[PDB]
Amino acid sequence: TPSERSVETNGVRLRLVEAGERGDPLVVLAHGFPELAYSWRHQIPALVDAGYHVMAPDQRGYGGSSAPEAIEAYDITRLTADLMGLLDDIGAEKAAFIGHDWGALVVWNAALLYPDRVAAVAGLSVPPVPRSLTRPTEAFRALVGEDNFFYILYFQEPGVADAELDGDPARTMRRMFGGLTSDPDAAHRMLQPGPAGFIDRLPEPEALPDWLTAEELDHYIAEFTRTGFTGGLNWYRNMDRNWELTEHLAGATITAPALFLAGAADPVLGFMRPERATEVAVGPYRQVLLDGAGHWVQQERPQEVNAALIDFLRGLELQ
Ligand SMILES: O=C(Nc1ccccc1)Nc1ccccc1
Repeated sequence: TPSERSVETNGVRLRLVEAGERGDPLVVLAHGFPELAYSWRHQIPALVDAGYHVMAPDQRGYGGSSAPEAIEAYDITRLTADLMGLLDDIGAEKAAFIGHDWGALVVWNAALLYPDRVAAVAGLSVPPVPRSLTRPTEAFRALVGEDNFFYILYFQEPGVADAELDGDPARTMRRMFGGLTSDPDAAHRMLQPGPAGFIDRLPEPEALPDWLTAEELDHYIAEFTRTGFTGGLNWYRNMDRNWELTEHLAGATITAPALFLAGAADPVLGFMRPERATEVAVGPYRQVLLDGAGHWVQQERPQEVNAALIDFLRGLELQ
């Protein structure tokens, strides 16, 4: 009995999944790339049973939500205010913001941008990082140069990764979910120069992952077959702009109660290191690395991620 309703927020309309009773303390769930409010399916009833009001939107560019053709429509200020308008919708002064992946970044930036609204913040996979001195695309070409292959740089030029990922949504989703690995044979082959795509570079698993059924996987493929992948890709196309937009929080800090939580095997921690997370998250902080877990953490280790979320949330002032 999780419900869904259309919600008008921040000049757009999001498909909202929610469960529990309004008035109960509010916990917001912000998915990531290329994911949906469906990716919190195992979390939501837990959080409900734990006494919370849960909200899980398809974020702008995904699912049943608005998908502006404009790229600037996807910058960080847009995506955070999107979420705060959910609080507004029902009169909520503050809430707990939980995010996996791009969602995590969104919530981290939310803590800094709406400190008044954010009672607690949790980010999965992607850690608190201090604002770089150089714009990320500069940082990343510094890191990998201009001949090697690197996906986030591959996603910048509009159209190109879009065609690739749209071309075969099934291949995309199955290699995304089953093919993401920190294996060094793979890494080497992902990086190597040449014309091949990201999904091309990805391994294709023989059998389904143990944590993911056919039905579930089919759902993702369906929705992204309907929507395409441009909406989420346009989140990456805003990194430099989001860097400009946030100059004014270089000395700003998260004093809110924080939790960081990742599969120890998540590929993105190689260039999204969590060493300096306490430079940003200066209130209560906690790191949880899950041994042998990779990227799709809430889906892979659901009871574990439930228990950490629920225990993080027990005892906090969220209302
Ligand atoms: O790119 C990902 N995260 C991210 C978000 C913002 C900035 C940098 C990285 N995750 C990801 C998920 C699936 C495949 C590849 C990457």
